[PDB]
Amino acid sequence: PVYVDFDVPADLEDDALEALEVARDTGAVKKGTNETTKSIERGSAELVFVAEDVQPEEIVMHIPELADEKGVPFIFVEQQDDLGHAAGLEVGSAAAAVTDAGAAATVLEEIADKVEELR
RNA sequence: GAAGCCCUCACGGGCAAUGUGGUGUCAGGGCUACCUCUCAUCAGCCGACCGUCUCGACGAAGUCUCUUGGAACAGAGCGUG
Ligand SMILES: [Mg+2]
Repeated sequence: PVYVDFDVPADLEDDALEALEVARDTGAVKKGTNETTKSIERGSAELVFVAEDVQPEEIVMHIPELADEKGVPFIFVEQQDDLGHAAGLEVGSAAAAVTDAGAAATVLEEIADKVEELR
């Protein structure tokens, strides 16, 4: 909400999550805000996911701007538990980072484009 | 970075990426490359002596003489541990 500056259409979110699932199987993904943060910092991040139902918002507030000054692309997900499930967790997750896609580097790269365009 | 914890005989359930658990805590630590090594620390097993306080068992040698007296545990005499 305070860290969310644009709205992601339901359909776009689906493609993104789908991509994430194939990312855990084919490529590599980091689950958890701390682990995600280090990707953006270490630059190993290609696409980071951030839930919008996070409370306290503090836990994620930094993701956006941090990602911006690191060139890393990021997309918003409405449900915290969907991102967790999509990441392959039995629990939810406030943030995830696709650290080098897998059999999705295409669809992924394009999701990043759609978002950049979503302003 | 799920390698973790709680309940339950089990099955099963619950917690946990908003981080369980590993590492680590100024002889600073981590990371990378090395040297040597462990006897530090931490976790868990076992598990007292002595002392002190109280309680209890066992535990030596006269119940002799005369006098006074209601009564000798007194006086005088003899004897014992
Ligand atoms: Mg520890």
